Amino acid sequence: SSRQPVYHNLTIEENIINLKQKIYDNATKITNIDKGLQGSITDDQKENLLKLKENYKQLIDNQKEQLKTYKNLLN
Repeated sequence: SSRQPVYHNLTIEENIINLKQKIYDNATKITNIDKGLQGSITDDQKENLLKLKENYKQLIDNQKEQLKTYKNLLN
């Protein structure tokens, strides 16, 4: 009534795919910020597009960390 490896793995796998979709979307977010950086923008604008870009890279950074831990867990 405790050891259920298949169950355990479907739960982890779902966590992994969802994590990968987040990384993909965050990566998308960054490529669009780049585009946004090429346009006609002030300096407050350029300033914040760069802060966001930094937040998304850090976000992606953790998620790849988690991804590692999740893959450890499997089984």
